[PDB]
Amino acid sequence: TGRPEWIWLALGTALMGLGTLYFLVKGMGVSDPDAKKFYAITTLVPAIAFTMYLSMLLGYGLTMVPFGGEQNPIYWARYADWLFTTPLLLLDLALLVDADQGTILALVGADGIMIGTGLVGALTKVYSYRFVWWAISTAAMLYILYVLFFGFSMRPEVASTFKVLRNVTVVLWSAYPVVWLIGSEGAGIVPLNIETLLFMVLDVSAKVGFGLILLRSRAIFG
Amino acid sequence: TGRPEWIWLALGTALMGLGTLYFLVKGMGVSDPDAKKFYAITTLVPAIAFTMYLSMLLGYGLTMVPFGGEQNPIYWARYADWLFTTPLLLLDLALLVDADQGTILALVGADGIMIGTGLVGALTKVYSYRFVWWAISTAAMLYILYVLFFGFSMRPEVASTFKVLRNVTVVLWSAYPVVWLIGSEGAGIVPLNIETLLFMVLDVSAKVGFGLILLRSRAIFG
Amino acid sequence: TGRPEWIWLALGTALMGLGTLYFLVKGMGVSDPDAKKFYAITTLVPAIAFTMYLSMLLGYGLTMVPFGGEQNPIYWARYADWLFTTPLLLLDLALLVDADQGTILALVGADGIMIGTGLVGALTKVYSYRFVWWAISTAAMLYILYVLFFGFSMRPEVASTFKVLRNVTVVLWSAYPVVWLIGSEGAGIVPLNIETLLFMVLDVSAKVGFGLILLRSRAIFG
Ligand SMILES: CC(C)CCCCCCCCCCCC[C@@H](C)CCCCCCCC(C)C
Ligand SMILES: CC(C)CCCCCCCCCCCC[C@@H](C)CCCCCCCC(C)C
Ligand SMILES: CC(C)CCCCCCCCCCCC[C@@H](C)CCCCCCCC(C)C
Ligand SMILES: *C/C=C(C)/C=C/C=C(C)/C=C/C1=C(C)CCCC1(C)C
Ligand SMILES: *C/C=C(C)/C=C/C=C(C)/C=C/C1=C(C)CCCC1(C)C
Ligand SMILES: *C/C=C(C)/C=C/C=C(C)/C=C/C1=C(C)CCCC1(C)C
Repeated sequence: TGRPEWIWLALGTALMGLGTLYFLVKGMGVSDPDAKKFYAITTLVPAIAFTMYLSMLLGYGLTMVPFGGEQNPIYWARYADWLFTTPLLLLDLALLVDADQGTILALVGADGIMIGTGLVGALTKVYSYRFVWWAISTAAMLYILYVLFFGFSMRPEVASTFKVLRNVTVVLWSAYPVVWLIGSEGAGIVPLNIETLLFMVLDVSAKVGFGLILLRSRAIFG
Repeated sequence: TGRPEWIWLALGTALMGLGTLYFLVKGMGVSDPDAKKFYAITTLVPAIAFTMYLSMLLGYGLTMVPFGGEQNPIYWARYADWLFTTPLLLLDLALLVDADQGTILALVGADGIMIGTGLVGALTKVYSYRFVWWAISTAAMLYILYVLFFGFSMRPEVASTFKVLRNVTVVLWSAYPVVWLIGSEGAGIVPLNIETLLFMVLDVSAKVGFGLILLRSRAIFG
Repeated sequence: TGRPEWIWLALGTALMGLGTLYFLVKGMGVSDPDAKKFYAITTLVPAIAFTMYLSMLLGYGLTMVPFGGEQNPIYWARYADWLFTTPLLLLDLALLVDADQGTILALVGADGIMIGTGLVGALTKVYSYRFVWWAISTAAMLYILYVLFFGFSMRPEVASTFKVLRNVTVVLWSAYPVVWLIGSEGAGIVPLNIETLLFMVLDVSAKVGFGLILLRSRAIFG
C-alpha cells in the first residue's frame, strides 16, 4: 500500500507464518510431555505474531496519536503481540530451569508492567510524559533481566541451552527500548519505515530465531 | 426496545441467569475437590454469559462498524463472552481426560487466537478482509477440534462422558463460523435478528446444555 | 493541575511507589519458595497500583462519560488496577489456607465479574442502568466474601494471620461499593475530589497496609 513500511510488515507476516507452520510440523509426533510444553509455548509465539503482523499489514493494528504537534501513526498491535508473547518467552526460560512459581509470577507480572506501560507511553498525547512511561517500562525490563541473571544443579544440558537463550534474550530485548526511543514513538530521530524494519528484525529473531535454537536442543526433553 | 433482536437477547439473558443459579445451588455442599473444579468452571461460564447477554440487551455491548457501504451493528460483547468462556469449556474437557499441560496450553492459546481473530474480523472495515480473519479463526477452530480427536486408560466413566461432550463440542462449535459467515458480520444473507437468535440457541446449548450433561455425570468425581 | 483531586492522585502515586520499593527491598534474599510467592504477589500489587495511580495523575486513565445530562469524569484506570490487583490479593489468601484449585477458580472468576461489571457500570450512559451493574458487581463481591468465610487443620500461625487478613478484607472491600454509590459514578452525593480521596485511602490500605500485615507474619514461610 501507500505506507512505505508495508514491505516490512509483509515480510514479517510471511516469516512469522512460515515459522509457525515449521514448528507445527516439527512438533508433530512428540509425546514427551515436557517437550510438548516447549513446543506449545514455542509454536504459539509466532502464531500470535503472525496475526498481529497481519493486522498491521492490513491497517487494523494502527492508530493515530496526536503529540508534538502532529498525527503520529502508532502501531498498537505491536503491544498486543508482545503482551502475550513476551511472557511465553519467559515461560520457556523458567521451565528450562524449573523456576519457583513465585519467581515465575514476578517475571510474568513485571513483564505485564513492561508492555502495559510501553503501550501507555505509546498512546500518551503529552510528549514529555511519553518518556516517563518509557523509563518505567525500561525499569521493569531491567528487573526481568536481573532476575534472569541473579535469581536462578540443573543437568548440564539445560544449563548450556539456558545460558545461550538467556544471552540471546538480553541482547535482543535490550534493543527494543532503544528502537522505541529513537523511532517515531519517542524522539523521532529514525523514521517510521526504518523503525518498523528494526522491530521486524528483532521480532523474527526473538521469536522464530529463539525458537529454532530452543527446539533444536535436547534440553527440552524429560 | 426498538431492535427486533431484543427478545432473543432477553431470553438469552434469562436462560443464562437461571442456569447460573441452578448450577450454583446444585454445587452447594460438594467437597470432592475434583468435582469442585468442574462445578466452578461450569457455573462461571453462564455467569459470564449472563453479564454479556445483559450488556447486549441494554445496548452497551453493541457498536456500529462501517463496511460494505453502511453502518453495521456489531455485538462485540459476544466476543468478550467467548474469550473467557470457550477456554473454560475446553478446560472442562482437558481436566476430564487429565491432559498434559502442554496440550492445555496449545488449546487455550489456539482458542485465544480463534476468538481474537474473530473479533478483528468483526470490527474490520474493509469488507474482503473480514473473511481473511474468518478463515484464520476457522483454522484455529479446526486445530482445536483436531486436538480433541487425535491428541488424547481413563476410567470407562470418564471416557463415555468425554466422548459425549466431545461430540457435542464439534457439532455446536462448528456451527458458529457458519452463522457468522451467513449473518450480518459476514455475507449478510441472514438478517441480524435471525443471526442473534441462532447464536442465542448455540450459546445456551453450548453453556447450559453442555453443563447439564457434564454435571449430571459421575465422571466429575475423584 | 486544575483538577482538585490531583493531590490525592499524587499522594496515592507516591505511597504506592514507596510501598513497592519497600516490599522489593524487603524480599531481597528470601529463598523459601513459599515466602517467595507471597513476596511476589504482594510486591506486584502496589507496583501495578503505582502505574495506574500515575496514569490517573497524568490524565491518561481518565475519560468523560455522558449521563444524567452531563459529562462525568470517570477514572477508568481504577478498574484496570483492580482487575489485576484484586485477584492477586485473593491469591494471597487462598495460598495461606492451601485452597482447592476449584475454590481458587471460583474466586478469581467471581472477582473478574465484580470488576468487569463495575467497569461497565462506570461507563454506562443510561443512568438507571449504572445501578443494575452496581448490584450485580455487589452480588459478586458478596459471593467472594461468603466463600472467604464459609468455604475454608492449618497450622495455628496460618489461621491467626488468615483470620486477620480476612477481617481486613471484609471491611475494606465492602467500603468500595458504598463509595461508588455515593460518589460521582453513582448518585453523585459526594463530589469527585472526595470520592478520589476515599478510594485512595482504601487502595493504599488494602494494598500497602494489607501487605505490611502479611509480610510481617511467619505464616508466609514453609
Ligand atoms: C532453520 C530454518 C528451517 C528456518 C526457517 C523458518 C522460517 C523463516 C526464516 C526464519 C530465520 C531467521 C533466523 C533468526 C535470526 C534473524 C536475525 C533473522 C532476521 C532476518 C534475516 C533475513 C535473511 C533470510 C530470512 C528469510 C530468514
Ligand atoms: C435440566 C434443567 C433443570 C434445566 C433448566 C435450567 C435452565 C434453563 C433452560 C436450559 C435448557 C436447555 C437445554 C440445552 C439445549 C438447547 C438446544 C436449548 C435451547 C432452547 C430451547 C427452548 C425450550 C425451553 C427452554 C426454556 C429450555
Ligand atoms: C510499616 C512501614 C515501614 C510502612 C511505610 C511504607 C509506605 C508508605 C506508607 C504506607 C502506610 C500505611 C498503613 C496502611 C493503612 C492506611 C489506613 C493508611 C492510609 C493513610 C494515612 C496517612 C498517614 C501517613 C502515611 C503517609 C502512611
Ligand atoms: C516478540 C517480541 C519481543 C520479544 C518484544 C520485546 C519488547 C520489549 C522488550 C519492549 C520494550 C520496551 C521498553 C523497555 C521501553 C518502552 C517501549 C518498549 C515497549 C518497546
Ligand atoms: C459460549 C459460546 C461458545 C461455545 C461460542 C463459540 C464460538 C466459536 C466457536 C466461534 C467461532 C468463529 C469462527 C470459527 C470464525 C469467525 C467467527 C467466530 C468467532 C463466530
Ligand atoms: C486494590 C484495590 C482494591 C482492593 C479494590 C477493591 C474494589 C472493589 C471491591 C470494588 C467494588 C465495586 C463494587 C462491589 C460495586 C460497583 C463498583 C465497584 C467496582 C467500586
